Amino acid sequence: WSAQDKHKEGVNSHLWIVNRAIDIMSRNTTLVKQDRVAQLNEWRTELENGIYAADYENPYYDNSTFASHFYDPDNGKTYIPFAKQAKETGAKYFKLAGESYKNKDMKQAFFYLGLSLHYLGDVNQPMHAANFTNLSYPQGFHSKYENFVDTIKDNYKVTDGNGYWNWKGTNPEEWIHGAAVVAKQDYSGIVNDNTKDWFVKAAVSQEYADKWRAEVTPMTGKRLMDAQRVTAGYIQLWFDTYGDR
Ligand SMILES: [Zn+2]
Ligand SMILES: [Zn+2]
Ligand SMILES: [Zn+2]
Repeated sequence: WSAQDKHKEGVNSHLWIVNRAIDIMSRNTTLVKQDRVAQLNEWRTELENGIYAADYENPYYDNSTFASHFYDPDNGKTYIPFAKQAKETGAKYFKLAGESYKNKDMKQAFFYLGLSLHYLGDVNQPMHAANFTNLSYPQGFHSKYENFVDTIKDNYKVTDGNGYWNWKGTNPEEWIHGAAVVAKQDYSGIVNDNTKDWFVKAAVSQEYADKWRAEVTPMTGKRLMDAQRVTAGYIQLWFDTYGDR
């Protein structure tokens, strides 16, 4: 997903997903300790810096190749042979974040948590779970798609407090892997012969530009909503693990 604005949801789907996930935790009145949301907000600047930094600097964006932002659950690889993938990377910052939290280093903690949330967010994007980059055919579709998502994301907010609590085990990799599995299953709802053909025609036809956007909307809504629920559960897991319990 997009992350073009550091502290604004406008063109930052990653921040939006995290924010909606936190909202889920807030709406939940039976399992969530609200002081957890209080901390996320207290250190929001760092959390957002972490979410944003993933796509703009090393080592996080892998020399502008973003290889660590992809993870195919079937072969466990990213799109570049031998490169680090989203599962191991998301887990990496999840742990570094927890370790800093225990050491009472809150800025360090939430910055790293932000990065981890970013990687978890990416595997919820079908293209990232299928190694479909902006260079994959049709090239350019990846970026155009994620930019489009920003114009409609607000129409798919989860409004209940039902996040996927304890969706997977205690290992963050299980959550990242699990999300990628579901995302990859929805891949054809975004990338198929139709959307490919229409996107190519969108170059010269406004009708086709609207046609591919329309076609991918239903699945986009599904992906966005699941991403919110999974992320909420992931955050809850983080606090349960390192929040002194
Ligand atoms: Zn992204
Ligand atoms: Zn992307
Ligand atoms: Zn990314």
